[PDB]
Amino acid sequence: MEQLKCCSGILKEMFAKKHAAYAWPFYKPVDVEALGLHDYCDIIKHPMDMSTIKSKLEAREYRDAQEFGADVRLMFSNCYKYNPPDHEVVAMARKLQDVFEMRFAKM
Ligand SMILES: CCS(=O)(=O)Nc1ccc(Oc2ccccc2)c(-c2[nH]c(C)c3c(=O)[nH]ncc23)c1
Repeated sequence: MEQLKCCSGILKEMFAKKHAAYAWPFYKPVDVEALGLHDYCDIIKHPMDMSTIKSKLEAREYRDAQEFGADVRLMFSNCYKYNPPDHEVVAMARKLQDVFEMRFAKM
């Protein structure tokens, strides 16, 4: 679909240098072992990150833009669920979500 090409463009924007200061904690799966977040899998049933989303899009795992969008929002929701609301990573997720929501609304 044309909307799946729009999804590739959303990912290029989210990975761009302009947003790297707040997007970088979302680039790859949360490394629970390196970060000592041994309670993460008890709270987060479905972990999600930008590289996994990119691989799924490349592998045609999304039928349309809504399925793609649901994984991007799952990534943010995981961050909002796991961390206290005042956490630095939550502010970063909000900034990255602003980039996504603005671009997603254009299609
Ligand atoms: C590329 C993924 S990484 O795992 O390789 N690098 C990495 C490194 C540090 C990190 O922590 C922070 C904490 C404060 C500010 C910035 C990042 C995180 C991280 N990322 C998410 C989504 C987190 C979360 O929700 N809670 N705590 C930590 C989370 C991921």
